[PDB]
Amino acid sequence: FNTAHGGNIREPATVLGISPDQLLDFSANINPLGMPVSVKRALIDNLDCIERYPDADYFHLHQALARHHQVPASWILAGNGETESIFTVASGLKPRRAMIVTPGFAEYGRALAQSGCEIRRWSLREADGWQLTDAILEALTPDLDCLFLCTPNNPTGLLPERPLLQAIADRCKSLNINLILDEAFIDFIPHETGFIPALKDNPHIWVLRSLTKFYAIPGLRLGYLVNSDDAAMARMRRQQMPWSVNALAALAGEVALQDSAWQQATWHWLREEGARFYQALCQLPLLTVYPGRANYLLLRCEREDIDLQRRLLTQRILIRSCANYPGLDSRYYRVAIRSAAQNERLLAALRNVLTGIA
Amino acid sequence: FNTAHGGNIREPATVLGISPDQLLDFSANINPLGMPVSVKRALIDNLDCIERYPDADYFHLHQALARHHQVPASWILAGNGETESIFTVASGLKPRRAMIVTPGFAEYGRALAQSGCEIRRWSLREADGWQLTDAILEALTPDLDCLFLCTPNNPTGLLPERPLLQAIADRCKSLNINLILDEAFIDFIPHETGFIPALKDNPHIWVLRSLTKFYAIPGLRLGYLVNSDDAAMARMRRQQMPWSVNALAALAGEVALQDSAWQQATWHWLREEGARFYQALCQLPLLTVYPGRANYLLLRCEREDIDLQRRLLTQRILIRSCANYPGLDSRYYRVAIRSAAQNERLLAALRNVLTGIA
Repeated sequence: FNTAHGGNIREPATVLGISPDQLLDFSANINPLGMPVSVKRALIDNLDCIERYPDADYFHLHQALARHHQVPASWILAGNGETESIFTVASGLKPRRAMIVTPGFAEYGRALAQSGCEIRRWSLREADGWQLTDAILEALTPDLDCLFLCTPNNPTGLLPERPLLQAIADRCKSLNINLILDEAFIDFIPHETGFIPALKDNPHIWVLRSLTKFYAIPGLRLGYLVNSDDAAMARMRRQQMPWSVNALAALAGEVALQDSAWQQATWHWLREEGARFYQALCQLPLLTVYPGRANYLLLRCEREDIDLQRRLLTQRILIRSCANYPGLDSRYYRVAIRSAAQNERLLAALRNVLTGIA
Repeated sequence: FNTAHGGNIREPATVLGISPDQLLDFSANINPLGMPVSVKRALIDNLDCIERYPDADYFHLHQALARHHQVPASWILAGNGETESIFTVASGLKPRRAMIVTPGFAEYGRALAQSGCEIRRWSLREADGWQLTDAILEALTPDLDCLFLCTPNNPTGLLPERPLLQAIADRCKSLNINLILDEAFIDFIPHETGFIPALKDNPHIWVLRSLTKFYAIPGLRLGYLVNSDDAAMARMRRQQMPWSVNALAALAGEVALQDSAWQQATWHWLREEGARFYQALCQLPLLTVYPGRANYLLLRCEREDIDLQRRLLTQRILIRSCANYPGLDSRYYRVAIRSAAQNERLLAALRNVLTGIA
């Protein structure tokens, strides 16, 4: 099969002729700790709120997000998943010319194509280990309207250094280029604040955030966009679709942000099991594992003519094939980092495929 | 205040300086019976499904909708509320020239404007009691790409006769005009099948449906579009935003359609309390009440210089002001039809404002 996004367990299970609950999914990167306790309680206790429309202005949710980031509520716009925020920014900025970095999340290109923009692709290089380098600076030109970066990048998991991002931000300010930073996974990286704390003096920077992966609520759909340009955000708001965020997602979001132990618990797990996982994967023969900073890792299979996703699916483990990402080929795959036990089943499966081969 | 849509209880309460739970809302038209029992159970029992992304293809939901209408599943596309279905059809059909009927739901014009279409408005007339007449047929011309009708119309509640809709449908087929029928409230009208049963031989007809009002789940956000043109629907699907429908909405939708007593219970209430409500409203002096067919009624206040919404809000009852609808003015308002008790509070409030006045 050829799926545009991971997490397609129903489709994968159908390919094998079995029930989705029989697959162990490593193709979507959801926090393994599961749904925050308080969130589950809040949903059960306030389920009747679905009998009314959500607040079209999402006052409570926006206030919660603003309190969390200590920024004016006017700088924030919640969306039906960060995927909606990507389409919102693309349609609201309507760039004539925009640059994206490949490989990267497919939706940037989809949103830009539909908005009628001329798309330029800045290609990351295998020889550079897929890292974003300062070579992109010379590629930025006055005629560019937007530049979209993913920090960290999906699927490589690599995080551009702060100095390089500042240099890019500064050149964009100077060349009148809007800089959109997709921080969907920034919460997972222990010491990483992102750019929200620097928007006050940078109205040309837009930050995309998601709550689905970090708080394990991808099924609720919730993300948001943050920007300090009063006029531009007003435009995003008046052009938006009404009631995009469902009432339970708004509730879960507000509650999730109250859990003051969640961030630490997640970072500890990533620091312990996540590092142990990277290590074990690197020990496997015929496999290159890139140093991802969040809860997923890009793998490059060195074994010739072998479909790792097909072989692991036979063992009822679903992984992401990155062959469809521009710039990557059939040797590349991506796996989530999950609980130790689940990670152990993935490793044992990879070993059967890669161990004892000349 | 000037709200684009009703149901704005948080905004209304803020205007008065009180909590939203202190207002009785007649400005949104949600089934008063509340959430179907089975739906509530299903949500509570399957709450953990939000830990995974929804099925991007919504296999189970689409199969349920197809079984319900006895049509191929390929003819259906679920959306994040019928509002999303309106934007989907507008963006997917990208009409160069389109006609809408005013007054009508505001989102048609919003979706068309953003899609860059030349909008023509067919004006309903106060002298006709706001009924759609065959005069529109001569207004249809070959250069039209789309014609959007609301059946029944919002806010008038009037349902164009089947013969007129067939005549419009036939002329559209002949002039190569796509006909989009918004059946959001068709479920409330006792003997009304809508056009889904006639799409097989009419690929130029698109039907919009909503589950939020009839099953009282506006907070979950769920609607869908139905059309029999294989190629056109394929286009709507490949151009769509991924995971638009949240997992709980998909679950509620499937379950709600299983309640075989819901339709009857709702029609009975509308036949009893709804008729008694129309009658009581007509007895009030200085007030014209249009004969709405679903769960809402358009009111025209005959009392000079009186803001009925402002006066009722002082009594903690929120109603819809239709002054913002093109074609209507400050004399027009809309109220939901709710439970007998709630309807009794609205009537007593209207009486204090309209009774005993020369």
